[PDB]
Amino acid sequence: QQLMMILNSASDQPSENLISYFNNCTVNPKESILKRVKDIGYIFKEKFAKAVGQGEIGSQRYKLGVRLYYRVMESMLKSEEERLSIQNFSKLLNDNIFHMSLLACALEVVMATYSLSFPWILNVLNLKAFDFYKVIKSFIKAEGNLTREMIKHLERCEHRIMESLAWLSDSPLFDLIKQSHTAADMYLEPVRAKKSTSLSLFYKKVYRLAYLRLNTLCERLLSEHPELEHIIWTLFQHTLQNEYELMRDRHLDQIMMCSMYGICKVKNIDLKFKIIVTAYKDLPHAVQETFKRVLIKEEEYDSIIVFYNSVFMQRLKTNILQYASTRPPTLAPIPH
Repeated sequence: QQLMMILNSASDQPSENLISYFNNCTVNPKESILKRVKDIGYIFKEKFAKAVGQGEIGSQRYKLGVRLYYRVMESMLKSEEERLSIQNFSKLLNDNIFHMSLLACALEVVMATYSLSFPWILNVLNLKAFDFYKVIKSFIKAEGNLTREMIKHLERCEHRIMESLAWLSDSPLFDLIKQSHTAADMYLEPVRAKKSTSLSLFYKKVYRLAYLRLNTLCERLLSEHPELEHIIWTLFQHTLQNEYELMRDRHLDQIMMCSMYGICKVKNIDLKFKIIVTAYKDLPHAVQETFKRVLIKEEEYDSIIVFYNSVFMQRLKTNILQYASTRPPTLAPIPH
């Protein structure tokens, strides 16, 4: 509630300290920024009314959004003025996806407080989840007044992007995989190259999530062969790096769960999917759809026991059976 007061008493235009940054740029960004907020005003209010009906509020959410947007931009530019060359500084301040993502993230903060759920704001602004993802941590860090509940919200957004939304079709994540540290660093990367800080950072975090989640399920279910934890992870991680195509329009936890059943299967352990899914409903955000509605092929859906048999084994029979021979694949690092 303390940030909400700073916003309502604040202005709808950029600060004087903020505009100086705009003037220190080689290409003054101010008119393209301002036009961008105005141009976005229309589409926001439109789609906002297309869901909440006939109110005036759409206009009000957005103007608080804009108020946060400029506040944070100014906070963020304060660190980046020492970090970035003059030409990088200006490139940032004229970069459209940077602004789309900063504003989209301000707006999600207002929306969520006054609760149209995430990922609503991405569909409204036609912003890819993987581009939006890049702004979240730097946004949090630059707005010291976010409440706990709000921080937790942006992180649930971030985790859902890592777990699902970044892996949708047409997402730039797959483009970047084919080829192979602040938000400004990631937005300044050219679309055409070198190694991508965006991709490496994303995977680094995905692994920590996946392993953390996988770890939770293993301490509950797999203690009579506790060695299995590290084994399952090696398959899980090997699959995320080199068989990444299976995450297309899928969920990290679907891949997680198959790696569990497969590894205990090939070590001749009898422990069915039934115990896995029931125990998984107990994860902090688990929805049973994660395993009741799983995609197989060509837009046809079935339960997870079907995905494991028809899609997962097709690809990994070579890989999984490796784990039972006399020279099994070497163990993957546990993410820090």
